[PDB]
Amino acid sequence: GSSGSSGMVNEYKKILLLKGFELMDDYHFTSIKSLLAYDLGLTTKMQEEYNRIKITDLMEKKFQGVACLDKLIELAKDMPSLKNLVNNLRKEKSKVASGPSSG
Repeated sequence: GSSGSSGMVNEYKKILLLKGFELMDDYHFTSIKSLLAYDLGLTTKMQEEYNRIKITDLMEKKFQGVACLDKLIELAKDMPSLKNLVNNLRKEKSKVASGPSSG
């Protein structure tokens, strides 16, 4: 064999989908998709054609590193409805950093 176990597939991307678009309502799904359309180059047609996972893959490809998370939070900052996405995303980024909590 070559390896016993591996799971290095951009952990930041996982949180971006699981805790980013998966918990996004239409109220923001249309806003984030519109604002991001200017960057990724999406449109009114692609916005409906593309899927949640599709936009996520584009966010990571266009923004590598923690930037993919900050970008999503920066756009969903002033959103009382997206209090969990911002808290989870921000908290998730901190967990990755060196700092064993609970003790």
